[PDB]
Amino acid sequence: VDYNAPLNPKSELFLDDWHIPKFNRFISFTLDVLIDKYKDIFKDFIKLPSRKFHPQYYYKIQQPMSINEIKSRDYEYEDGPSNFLLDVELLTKNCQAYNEYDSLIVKNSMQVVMLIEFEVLKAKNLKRNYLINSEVKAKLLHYLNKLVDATEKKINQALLGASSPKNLDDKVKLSEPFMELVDKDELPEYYEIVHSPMALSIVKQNLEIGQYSKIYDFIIDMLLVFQNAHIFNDPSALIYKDATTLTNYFNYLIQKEFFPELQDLNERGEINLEFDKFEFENYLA
Repeated sequence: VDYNAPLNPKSELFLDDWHIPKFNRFISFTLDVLIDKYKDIFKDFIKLPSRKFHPQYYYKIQQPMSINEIKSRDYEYEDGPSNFLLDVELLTKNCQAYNEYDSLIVKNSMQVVMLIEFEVLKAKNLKRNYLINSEVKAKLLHYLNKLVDATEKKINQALLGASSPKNLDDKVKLSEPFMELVDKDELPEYYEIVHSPMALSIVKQNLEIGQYSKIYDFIIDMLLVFQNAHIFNDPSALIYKDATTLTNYFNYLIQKEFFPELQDLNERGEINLEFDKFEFENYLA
């Protein structure tokens, strides 16, 4: 287990210099909410495994970790955000080091980390977590369609420019297997493992009808679609690779095209950017 290596070294959670005010209060508040919401997923990660019954665990694992331990720690200092995230990621790193990779407990450990990091992502971005009004919805829809229509050639052109590989397919939509959920009767194990299923057709319908209140509500469901493929499938699987590619392309669209377009339009007085701040700082109390 490499503690210092982020699971995703290019995530904005690691690249951006962010801090949340009263971060300790944020952390315990947020973790408690998740524990209550996802009781079955989280229950195995609240306490460290007993020393008395787990000798080989404490042989194998250099930095034992639990949600209780994280809740007990201080993160209100410069490197706090990164240390918190790395402490959280130990929850799955240690589990993967100790148990069989395919195990339910390992898949659960990954979803614990994913759900925690989704809450951090929302909180880190209060400054730009605008209300989805008519204008914002229209723009999000275009970017969603751009992602859905993306081919290997287009994505690589966007991400790598002149450094893109040369052969690349410009026909097949990488989105295809993410559009619809698998039939529950054909693959019941999917629903036993993946606890919050999501598919791109569903996210699009949600956006079209106004089910997402704020930008990051939409963003998280999009990330959930791709991350669930990383949970269910082996890293060696082609779909796992495509999930990575689509995650990176989506993040590129949001950061490099979508948010800059909102800023340009706002500066030119062509868009209203507003907030619903309900519970933005609920953790402060």
